[PDB]
Order: sequence, then C-alpha cells, then structure tokens
Amino acid sequence: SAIENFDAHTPMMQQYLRLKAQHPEILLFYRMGDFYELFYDDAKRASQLLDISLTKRGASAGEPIPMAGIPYHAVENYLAKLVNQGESVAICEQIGDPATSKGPVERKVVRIVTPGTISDEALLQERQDNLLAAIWQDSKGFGYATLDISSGRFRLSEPADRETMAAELQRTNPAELLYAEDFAEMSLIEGRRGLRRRPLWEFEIDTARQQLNLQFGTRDLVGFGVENAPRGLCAAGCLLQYAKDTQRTTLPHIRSITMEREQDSIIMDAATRRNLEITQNLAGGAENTLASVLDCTVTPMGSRMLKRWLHMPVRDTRVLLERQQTIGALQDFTAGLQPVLRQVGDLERILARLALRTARPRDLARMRHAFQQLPELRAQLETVDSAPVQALREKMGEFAELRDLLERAIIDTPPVLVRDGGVIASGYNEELDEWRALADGATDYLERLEVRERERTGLDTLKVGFNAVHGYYIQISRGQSHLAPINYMRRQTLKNAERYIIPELKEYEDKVLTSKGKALALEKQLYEELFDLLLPHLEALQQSASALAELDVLVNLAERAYTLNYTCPTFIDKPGIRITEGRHPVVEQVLNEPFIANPLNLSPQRRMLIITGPNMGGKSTYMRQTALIALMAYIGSYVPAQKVEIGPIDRIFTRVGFMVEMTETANILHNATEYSLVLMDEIGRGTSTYDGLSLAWACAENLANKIKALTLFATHYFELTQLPEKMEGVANVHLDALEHGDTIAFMHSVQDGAASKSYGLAVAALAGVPKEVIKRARQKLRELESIS
Amino acid sequence: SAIENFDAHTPMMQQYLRLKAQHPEILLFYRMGDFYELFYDDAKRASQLLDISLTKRGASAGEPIPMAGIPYHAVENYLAKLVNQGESVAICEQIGDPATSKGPVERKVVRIVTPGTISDEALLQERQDNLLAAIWQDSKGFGYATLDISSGRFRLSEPADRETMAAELQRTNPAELLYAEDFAEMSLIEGRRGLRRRPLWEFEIDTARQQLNLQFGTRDLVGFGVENAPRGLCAAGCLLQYAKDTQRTTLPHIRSITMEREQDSIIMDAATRRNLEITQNLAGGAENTLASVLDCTVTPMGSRMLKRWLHMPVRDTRVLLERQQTIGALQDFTAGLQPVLRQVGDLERILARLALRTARPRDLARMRHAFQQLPELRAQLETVDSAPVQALREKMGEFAELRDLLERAIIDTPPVLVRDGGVIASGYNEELDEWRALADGATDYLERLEVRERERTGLDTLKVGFNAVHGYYIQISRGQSHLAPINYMRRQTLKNAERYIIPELKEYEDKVLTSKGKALALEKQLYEELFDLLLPHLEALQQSASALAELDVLVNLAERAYTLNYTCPTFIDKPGIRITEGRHPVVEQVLNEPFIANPLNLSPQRRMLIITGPNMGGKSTYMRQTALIALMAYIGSYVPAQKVEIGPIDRIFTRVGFMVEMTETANILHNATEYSLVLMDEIGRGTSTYDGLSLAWACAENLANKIKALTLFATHYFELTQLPEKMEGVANVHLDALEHGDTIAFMHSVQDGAASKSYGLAVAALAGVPKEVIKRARQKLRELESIS
DNA sequence: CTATAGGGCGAATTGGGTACCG
DNA sequence: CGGTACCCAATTCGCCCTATAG
Ligand SMILES: Nc1ncnc2c1ncn2[C@@H]1O[C@H](COP(=O)(O)OP(=O)(O)OP(=O)(O)O)[C@@H](O)[C@H]1O
Ligand SMILES: Nc1ncnc2c1ncn2[C@@H]1O[C@H](COP(=O)(O)OP(=O)(O)OP(=O)(O)O)[C@@H](O)[C@H]1O
Repeated sequence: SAIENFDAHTPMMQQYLRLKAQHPEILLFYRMGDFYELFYDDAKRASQLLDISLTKRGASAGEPIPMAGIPYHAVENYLAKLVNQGESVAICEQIGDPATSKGPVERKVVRIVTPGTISDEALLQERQDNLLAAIWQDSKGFGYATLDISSGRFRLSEPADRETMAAELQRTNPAELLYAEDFAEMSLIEGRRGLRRRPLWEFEIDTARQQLNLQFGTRDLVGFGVENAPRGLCAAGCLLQYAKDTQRTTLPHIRSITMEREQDSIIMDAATRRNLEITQNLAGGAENTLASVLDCTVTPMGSRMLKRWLHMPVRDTRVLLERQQTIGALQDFTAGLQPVLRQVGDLERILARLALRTARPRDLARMRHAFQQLPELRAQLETVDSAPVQALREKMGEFAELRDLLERAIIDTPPVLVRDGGVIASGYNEELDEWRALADGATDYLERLEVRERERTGLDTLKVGFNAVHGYYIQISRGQSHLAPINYMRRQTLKNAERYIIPELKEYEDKVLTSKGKALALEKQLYEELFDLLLPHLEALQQSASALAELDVLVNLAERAYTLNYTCPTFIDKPGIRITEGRHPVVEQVLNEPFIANPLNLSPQRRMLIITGPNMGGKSTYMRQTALIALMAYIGSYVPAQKVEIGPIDRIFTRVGFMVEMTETANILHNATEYSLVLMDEIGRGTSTYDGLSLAWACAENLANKIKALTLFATHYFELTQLPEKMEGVANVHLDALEHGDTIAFMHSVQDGAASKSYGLAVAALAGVPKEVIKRARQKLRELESIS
Repeated sequence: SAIENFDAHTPMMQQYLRLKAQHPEILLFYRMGDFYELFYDDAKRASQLLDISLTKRGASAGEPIPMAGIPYHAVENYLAKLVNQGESVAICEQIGDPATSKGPVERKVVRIVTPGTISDEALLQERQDNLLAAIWQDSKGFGYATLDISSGRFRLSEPADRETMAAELQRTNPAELLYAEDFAEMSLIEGRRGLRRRPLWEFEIDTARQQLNLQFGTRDLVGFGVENAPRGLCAAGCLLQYAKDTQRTTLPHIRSITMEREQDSIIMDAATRRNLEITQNLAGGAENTLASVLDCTVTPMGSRMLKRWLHMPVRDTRVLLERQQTIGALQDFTAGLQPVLRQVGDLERILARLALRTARPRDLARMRHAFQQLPELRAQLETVDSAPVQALREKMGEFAELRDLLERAIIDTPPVLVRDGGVIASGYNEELDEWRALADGATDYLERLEVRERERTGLDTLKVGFNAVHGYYIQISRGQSHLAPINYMRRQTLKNAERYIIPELKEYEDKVLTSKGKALALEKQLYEELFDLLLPHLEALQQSASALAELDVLVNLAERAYTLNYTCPTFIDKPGIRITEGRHPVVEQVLNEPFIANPLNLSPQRRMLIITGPNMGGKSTYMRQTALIALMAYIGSYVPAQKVEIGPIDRIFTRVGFMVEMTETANILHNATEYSLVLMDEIGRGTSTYDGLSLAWACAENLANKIKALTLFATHYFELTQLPEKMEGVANVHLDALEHGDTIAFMHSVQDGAASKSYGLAVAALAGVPKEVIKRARQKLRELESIS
C-alpha cells in the first residue's frame, strides 16, 4: 500500500531515497545503530543472496518498506559473498553526531565496493592479483586500460583488433570490466564477471587529458609516453574517475602510467595460454602447472610477480642478462636468504592500504618487522659481488628512523581493530600514557573498595562489578540486600541480588569513561599522524617493495636451479632454439620413474619437426618441454637442461588436442611471422581421413613456405612424413616404444626417422588374431606403401 | 615374551587358538561382549582397513597379545567395509550357555561371511545380483560352477577354453571366487576380489557325485542332465560344501541344478557387454544405460530379472512368442496393474532368507502383503484372454491359509530386529499375550506409583524411570535428595539428582524383565515355528516369485511400450534383422531436440554395412540402435521401431574404441560364426594411419568371406567405402550433417552412399583460413579420391 | 588384573524474552 | 508504535572417562 512522492516519506527515508537515487543501479549498505539496513527491492535481493530473513520495516508513514539488516562488525563476510557474485555495493556512514543533528544525521557514501576496487585483504586471494579495467571501441581500434588498485600499478594499451582483445582479456582476467553503451562487439564483453555499462560522456578525450595530468601532477603525459595514444587515455580517465568515485578520495600511490607495448613482450594468444597450463590447467585446477614446480617462493608478492612475469615474458636482452648474473651470485647464499625474506610480509598491499589511509595496525607490525629484516639482508647482500645486487641493496633503503618511530609508536603484537586501542606503545605521547594511567587504575580501586565496603558494612557477599548499560555498581545478594546501608542507592534489581551506586563510585565511573574516550580519541588522532609521518616516503617504500619481491623471485629461481640442477641459457640474435639433454619440467616433478631427457634443435633451417609414433608414446610431452623452455628463457630464469640457446620470439601459438580447431588455426596462419614458435598438437583429424589430410598437409606447407615460423607438428598421419623430400625446413622425428617378448615399454626417447611397420603388426601377434588374418594385413600393409 | 606352547596361554586364548587353527587363512570375529575382539596379525589387518585403533590386550599368558574390537550391533557396517575389500571373515558365538564349557563358554563358528554368501540385504545392492562360484582346471577342460545363494538358483558350465572363462567371469562378476592349488592359468584368477585357494581333495569327483545327490534327494543327477559333465560337478561339490561350511546349515531352497548351454543362449563376450552399456556404462556408472530407459520396474526383483534376461538372452522361439502375446494382452490393463504389483516387495531374496532361517519380520510383512495383492491380481488377470496369462495366474497360487497364519502371527508393521520383539500379532499364542499382559502393565504402575510416592513423600521433583544398566529407579533432584525417606535405597549418584530403589519396585523390575525374557524367548521359538509352517510350500513360493517378477517385467515392458510406442517384432527362421523407423532408445530419452529415426536392413545378403560420415554425426549411435534392438528382440520385449523382423543370433561381438583393441578383435575372428552379430566401432584405429588400414580392411573381409556374420562397421576410414565393388555383402550407409550458409545441422538421418566432399571443406570457409589454404585443400581432396 | 561402554561432566547456544525508540 | 536491536538461561548435544572381578 505505497504512495512514494518526495513529501509522503518520513525524513529518514527522504534522505535515503536521494542517496539511493545517486547510485540507483547498485545496492547500498545504510548505517543505522549497529546494522546496515537494506530496503524495498534491495531487501529482496539481499534476502536471496546473503540468505538473511526478509522482514518489513514498521509502516509508521503508511507505505510498506521491505527491510533487511546485517551487523557492522561482520560486514566483510557479506561483502565477500556479494563480491563472489560480482554484486557492486555502496557503503554509506553517519558523518555527523546524531545528538547535534535535530533532523536525520548527515549520511554520505564513504566508498563503493566493486569487484575491481576490493583493497581489503580478506577479499583478495593472496597469490592472485586483483585488477580493474574499462574498454572503449573506435572505428580503427580499441582503448583498453587496467589499474591494480591493490598496488598503484596502472597500465594502458591500444590492441589492434578483436582476436587480440580476447588474448588481452584472458591474460588480464579482469574480475571487473567497465565499458561504453556504443560498444559494437558484444560477444567479447558478455560472460565477463562484474560487467558494467557506462555513459558516453565519460569516454571524452579532453576530460581525460586534464584528469590524468592532474592526478600525476605532471603538466604533460609526455613524461610517461602516452600522449600519442588518446583512445586508451579515454578509458584511463573513466577508470581513474571510477576508482576516484569508488574510493571518494585521492590516489597518490597511483603515481605513474605505462604503455604495455606488443613489441616489448611475447604475444601469446589466449588459446596457447590454456594449453601451456601456465598457472591454471585445462580442468581449471592449480595442479600439474608450470607455476607449481617453478614455484617454491617464500612471499605471495613474489609469486604474483612470478605469475605476471610468466604472463608478460620480456623481449629486451639487458633485463635478462641483469637477472641471470644476479641469480648466479645469489645461488651460494640462498640457504641464508630464504628464511629472512619470509618474515618480510605482504609489503605491496600493505603500502596501498597505508596510501588509502585504510591500513590497520596488524599491517604496521609487518611493516616494522620487514624494516628489522632489511639490515641483515644488507649485511648478507654486501659480501655478494655483482652490480645489480648492490643496486637492489640500495633500492630497499634503510627507513631506520621510521622503524624507530614505529617501535616507539606501536606495541610489538598489535590487535586488528583500532576501535578498542592498545595499539600505540608507551613513551611516544606522554598525554596518551597520562590517560592510560587512569585506565590501569581500574584494577586496584575496584577490588580495594570491594574489600573496604565489605569490611565497613560487614557483608561477605558484597561484589563490585561493571555492567555496560548500568555502569559501575555494588552487588549485595538477596540474602543480605536488606542490611545494605541507606547510602547505597539501588541501581538494578536482579534475580538473586541487588545492585547499588554511591556518588564516589559514580565520580570514579564518570572520570574513567571520560578518560577512556579521551585516551581512545587521542589514539585515533595519533593513528592518523602515523600516516602523515610516513606518507612523504611512500614513493621510496613503493620502490622498496618493487625490489624485495623482485629479489624473492631471484632467490627462488636460484634455489630451484640448485635443487633441480637448472643451467643458465645464452641469448643469440637469430630466432632459433637449441636444447641439450632436454627435460620437461612438470612431468619430471610428479613421476617416480626418471624422465629420460632428449635434445632438440630449432634454427632458420631446423624450423619444422614432424612428430610421429604410437599413442601412449608421449608424442605430446616432447613438444610442451620446448615451449616451456622457450617461455622460461624469456622470463630470465635458468632451464631444466644442461644448456639452452634461445633466439628472439614474437609469438607462441598452441592448440592442444571440427569447428573450434579451424578457428585457432585460421588465426595462426594470418598472425604468425618469422619470429613465431607454433606448436600444432593434432591437425587434419576431423573425419573422413581424406578430408583432414587435405587440411593439415597444406597447413604445414604454408607454416614453412611463407610464415617461416618454427613448428613441432604432432601428426598421426604417416603421409605428412614425406614432407622433407618435398619441402625444406621439415625433419621427421619419432618417439619409439620398445617391444621385448609380450610387453611394450614407454621410453619417451626422441630419435630420427619413423617406422613403416608399426608396433601394431607386432601387437597383433600378442593376444594373436588368426594367423591368416595377421598375414592378410601384412599383405595389405605392403600393398598400401608399395603402390605409393 | 613367555613360551607360547598350548599350556602357557590362558583358557580363553587356548580355545581361540584351536578355533583360528580351523580357519587360519581368514579373519575371525570372536564374541567377547559387544566388541568382537581380534588378536595378533588379525588385529593388525583390522586396524589398517576398519581403521580401528590397534591396542594390545594385557599379557596374562605372558606373551604380549595385540588386539582390536568392534561393537556387535554395528557389525554389519564393518562387514560391508571388509566385503568391498573382498576380505572373508568368520563369525563365532557363545552357542552353549556358560554351563556347556566348564572353562571359556562353548564357542563355535556360527557362519563364515564371505563376499559370495552375503545373504544380508544391507550388503546387497538392491538392483544387482550377488553370486558365489569356484573354478578348477582339468586337461579336458574347465569346470565353472555358480550359486545365487540369495535365490537358490544353482548353475554349472564346462566352458571350452581361457577366453570363454573370462567372458563367464565378467558376466557372473562373482564378488568371490574359489579355486584349486593346481590351477595353471593364474592370469584370469589374480585381480579378482575375495580370491580363495583351496585343498585338492575337495575337487574329487566321487565325493561330488554323492554330495549333489544327497542335497537334491534324487538318486541320479540324470534328473537334471548333469551326469555327463563331471568336471563342473566337482566345483559344484566344493561350492555346495563351501556354502554348507559358510552357512553351517542345510540349504533346502537350493533344490535344483542346471547346465547353462552355450546353444540355449546368446553368447556375449565380456568386452561387448561393457560397450552396449547394458547395466553399467564405460564410466562405470548406472546412468545413460539400456537399463535406465527400460527399467521403471515396480519391484527390484523385476529389475534384476530384467538385468538377468539382458545378461542371458534366450534363443528358443516358443518362450518369446509366449511373452509377446502376454505383454500385448496386458497393455490395456497396465494402468491398473502397475500400482498393485508395487506393493508386492522383494519376494525372491525374502524366500531365500526364510529358507536359510535368517529372514527378518520386515520381510514377512512384504510376504503377507504380496499374499493380499494376489487375489486382486487374479481378478484383473481372469478377464484377460491369453493362454500364458492364465498359466501365470495359476503359478502365483493362493497361499491364503499362510496369509491367514501370518495375519494371525505377525503385526501390521513389524520392527527390523526380533531381539526386542513386538513382531507376532495377538490371538495366535495365548501364552504370548499372557507374558505381554505384564509388559503392557508397565504403562500404568510406573506413572501410578510416580504420583503415589509423589503424594506420600510430598516431593514434586519425584520421577520414576528405567535405565538399561541400573534397571528401574526413582529420581529425586539434588534440591530434594535429602528429604528422600530411609526406605529409598540409593542406586545411582546422578550429576544433578539421586536415583533410589525399594523392594516393591525391585520386585516389579524382577517380574517384568523375567516376563520380558519369557515373552521374547517364546517370540523367537514361535518365529522358528513360522519357518517350520512355511517350509513345506517353499517350492511353490519359489515358483510364485519366479512368476510375480516374471509378470513385473511383462507389465513394465507394456507400459514403456505404450509410452514410447514400442511395437512387437516377428521372429523369422533365417538370421537377418529388418528395421523400419528405427529409434535408438537411450538418446531419444536423454536428447532435447528430436531424435530423427532411420530404417536398417540386415539379411543373408545385407549382412555388412560400412558406416561413414561426419564426426558428431552419430556414426556410432545408429549402430548401437540395431544391436540394442537385436538384444531386446531376444529378451522377448517390444522394440522402439514401427516394426522389427529378427533372425536367430548365437553371439553379439562388439568392440567400441593398440594393445587392448587387437585382443578383442583376435577374440572375435576366432569365435564368430554364421549366426553372429558383430559391431566393429572405430576399428582400424592403428595410431599410424597406414598401419590400422591394413588391419580393419582385412578384419571386415574375413568377417564377410568366411565367418559370414552380420556387421555394422563404424569406420572413420573413407577407403573401406570401396568394399562393395570388391566384396559382396557390404553396403555403404552414411549419416549426413547439412551445411546451408554459415550453420551446420545434425540431421541424424541414414541414407545410401557417402559424402566425398566432407563438411570440413565447407567448415574451412566458416571462420575461414586464408583463401590459398582452403584452395590448396580442394587441390588435395580432389587428388586423393581421383588417384583411388 | 584391564578393557570399553554406558555414565559423568561440561558446554556452546538459539529461539524466545525484554524493553525500546526516533 | 511496529517491528527490532539486544539479551539471555536451561538445556540437548558433544566430549570424555572411569570403573572392578570372572
Ligand atoms: N619422459 C618420460 N618418461 C617416462 N614416462 C613419461 C615420460 N613422458 C611421459 N611419460 C608418461 O607416459 C604417459 C604417456 O601417455 P599420454 O596419454 O601422455 O601419451 P600421448 O602419446 O601424449 O597421447 P596422445 O597421442 O593422446 O596425445 C604420460 O601421461 C606420462 O605419464
Ligand atoms: N538423433 C539425434 N538428433 C539430434 N541430435 C542428436 C541425435 N543423437 C545425438 N545427438 C546429439 O548430437 C551429438 C553428436 O555426438 P555423438 O557423440 O553422438 O557423435 P558420434 O559420431 O557418435 O561420435 P564418435 O564418432 O566419437 O563416437 C550428441 O552428443 C547429442 O548431443
């Protein structure tokens, strides 16, 4: 029974209706007492997801008001439930003091919790980076921006066309994606989690030019080389405004912008990245991954940087030569380095929470702790003789004065909430300890009087205690509550007792609660000053974290290299991969049986290898080993081979395993070049066998006559093995399974040629078919090959 | 630690050591209170599997004794755990009262719980038959015996050689298998669950001749035509003795022996069975099965008989013509038949438990209930005019006197255990009701006194109750346990009260528990008499169950026929299958879009059909449709086609898919004849395309030149399409997927010829490869078919 | 005696109670 | 003033646990 004109509503709902009207397409948490109350349609959705009982707010006005509510202290739990569902939610809070506000207390939206801007640790998987991005389409191309709000890392790109958008979208995997109403290609956008449609006026170039310059404080974006790419800047502006709108505050940690160049990275198509199983397998699990066997790192920061480095393999040689020399020098001390680096903690996400002024003292404990670990690191690092190691040593800095300030201004092990205090250490603010002296004077007076009044009145059941609602009392049991002096003022009546107050206790109760509130407000006001003291050096702290986890990677890649006997690979100028004693990493790390290793050669000349041989012969594992070495070479780490020599590579194509097969193949033969490594796993195997033949036969010839890429074709066809006689670049290689007696063995060893008579003609003799039938095959096997 | 000679042990362990010595190769459950205590090596194995804590019993003997124990009431749970692992276990009990043995109470093995003889319903999957078998090898041949202890159905066979042993072993799937120490072929035996080695003297012919005759009560086994097959009889004898030994009692339900003739059944090889997904899919589940679609049977017995019928398709025409006419006549009344037949219950397993004297009253409820449903069945069946229906009506019988006895001697809804009584109804034994009168006098006296003593003492918290260990008490709360009269004798010191006894209550508690034990022992003694009353007619009851579930099948098939439009198929004398509007049963029951139906013809002449065409085009499902029709023709049911004409069939060979492929192919081409239906599916799958070609090409030619069987070859190879020009009997059939514009359709329609241009050359244009690459395929697709 | 197995001893807690509140 | 935020308290349920005598 609801009429809802502006006037008809009560002053509290009039205030909410305007606040909800600002953000009407998203849910709101509205502070009231100790509960965030939801109303009408919002109360309905909340009841479905949060599974909280849908109730109705009392209709004093007249109109029905569907209502739901959740406790303020447990908000984060429900926020997590909503964030998994990709539900955007606004948080609004009482800004003014309700006593001084005659009308409804001044409420304002404090933050907008979106899947992109979740900076709260509870909502962030520790070894996964959370990202926020928007996307724009012009007739020529697309403007894709990204911001790691949890780090301040801000990126941008102008990818050429639709297929590269998908590669970028999977590689980023943005838990939240903003876009514009005019976006034409709606296949790519639909199905993405936390999908947001936006107004067109937000993607204006002029607004972006000014906004980006204002946030950085630099007059020209020329300082970061982004000026010459306006399409991407537009998305940045909306993202920066969206981030600003969602956090309602300045973002000074976001101090820079960078252009992710296609030229400066290996372009892996989305599909190739599903087959490599870099961090996530085909099944969607985190088992049998390159990451798991390459990852034994101490800090989550280090794992993320590793996962980023894997997704973004770098192409410049200088950066690789710098890293290898460092890892080689660290190898000896790894034993002493790994333990100290573990107590560093999540500095990157800590600094960002500090930047947003939303860091909590348990984070400040990890910060001072990391500050304590730095000097011993500097000591162990000083003895090391290599140029980048001393550079990394300088970059961590000292921050010793800040550590002293923290040790002076925080206790050793702090609580999670500032609301109850006991955070700041004793001797920093003499006034703090003056107010805490009255708090510690609670212990003695209460018991001292509890014995004093017990001695005076002569009542042995006399107990002094504190009730949150009734303040400080004296509890005389019902058996003695008639011998209580006239002085003892009745305060509360109980089941088995009676509670009394005197002006002396009331005077103590007044001074203690006031001194408490004085102590706590001072603690909060100083807790703000801690941010004010440390904010100046935030740029240097952000440089410190950018080196610490940049060291964690270099120490693990040394521990793994020493443990798995990996060797550093030299970079050469010509595209071409030469491997000696090659061992696939993931298999040789989950197999009781030893991995028989195999050398591989790829060159301007050894570009194409046809792989044949029996099923269950691991025809597949031989190729995955090359691609993963080629990837590891360009992350700058060592390789599980005696020696690897790598040539520069622009793109890695792969289709492990019809409609889906031709799409990714068509994609490769249009976008592959001379610097491309292609890895066909099965090809021309759709049906018929005279149809798939006319597909793959041509596919390889085009991959080795024009694209001139490198390929490790795995083909069941025995007719694609005549390519070397017809085409230059191709070379047959075969994985042979041996047969002694009635047992087949899996050698997974790689050699030259392939076998006309198959192990099948011999397998036919094992559990033998009638002798005429096996003879009849021999007659036909001879006939097929001979006529050809 | 001490000497372990016979004397050194304590009297209890001396008794156990001799008992264990009788059965030392199997575990024992030794009755020692609820916990059947297990010792030494047994305690070790128990701790590993039952996951019960391995402890050590005190060394009274002087040597440390390891020990485990499990409660008697929860034995069945641990028995199930052991049965799944195939672990045989003996159950021993204190049979003689403590007086029978001066030392430890007489203890005898009551039963040997083996995976074969599990008659307990809890250990039997309701819709799966449990079996028990032995196998001994002789120079002449193998003797394979089987006993369905849960039914009394006892079979025997003398299979020729090894390959048929495996087919029989899988078809039976004996949860347990017994064999002889001299057994040569140990590949077949190893890997089977609950594997048992036995002494040689058990497989003597003379002992078997006498033992089988003694059990049947027939002077000559000539009464069942088994005399002329001694090898099989030997295994029977051991099995009969093993069954006898395992149950320690007579087996009068096992009243007959039968020789399973290869001639009188369709011989399905083990492998074929796993592919047609008859009861169990490739994945091992019970979903998407012929069973799942053909099984809405109203009693599990009916599903088992269906599954048996499926697993043993019958060959004699008379039995089929009998069944079809019956199902056709039943079709009209199916609506009225299905509900009444549901209340029948598991009569077959019930009668066997009754026979073993191990039936439980919950089973007797289903028996009397089925007896009540018979007259209304006889009424509905009387109006039906067909010869076998009236014959089936006679076979169920009346058993009206037994129903009257059961209605007089069992209550409506009985409990599971006889241990607590309340089973037998009131008016049968006047002495029972005399003892039950004291039991029903428990309700009034307890509450009458509870108020009487409450009125006398003046204590309002006075409660009269019964604790199993402390007997009958009076509970006075701790607040009033000091006002309790001196008469009230303290019994139990409760945590919040005190429990008292007086001689009046004790006198009542004595007379009630004695009268209980008198009532209960009488209930058990009469519960024996129930078996003694029904045992004479057990042969007729076993004939009744053999018709009831044999009716459930004939009504379920009629229902599923009316619903899915199944039509009766005529039998012809020449082997050959003609199908019109053929509809595969499972897919048209799990597929949203319409299953398109398709006709098929198989004859002395149309014996071979090569199936080609696109992948995801049902190259495979159309062949599975024919085999399942051919099977369902020889179970005697209707078929999901307008009309089916079937010719007699001896064997259904089916390979659906290297080492494993050639074994079952070899097996077919040795054991296939003129009456064989073969379904090579994806054959010639040699990983080398050239290799597999030489294999299947010859396989088909041999299947159509000498074996002269019927085949539905599903082949990806497009070279096997030239057979009709080379070989008579072969005929190409193709399932075409259409391509109009940029959409591919799944017609699932069967026509003549094959598609030379494949959907792939068109699919290449969709999500198009470079125009040169698609052109290059055309060039090659033309080249491959033209050269041929 | 030496084991388990029903009995002893807490122990969390959830559906009401109880004001209450701008 | 119509729910609503805060407040229990006597349990049913979970976890020990401690007996003595053929
Ligand atoms: N170097 C090696 N040494 C020992 N075992 C190996 C080696 N490489 C692989 N294997 C094992 O042998 C198995 C071969 O089976 P797999 O299915 O991978 O064969 P495949 O020929 O790659 O199959 P497909 O032809 O379907 O791609 C692997 O799964 C792995 O367990
Ligand atoms: N009669 C039908 N009409 C329409 N769709 C069908 C029909 N039968 C099956 N389908 C659907 O089309 C799919 C075709 O795949 P299916 O596995 O049957 O192909 P197949 O050629 O038998 O495969 P394979 O050659 O690998 O054995 C089925 O999975 C099902 O979803």
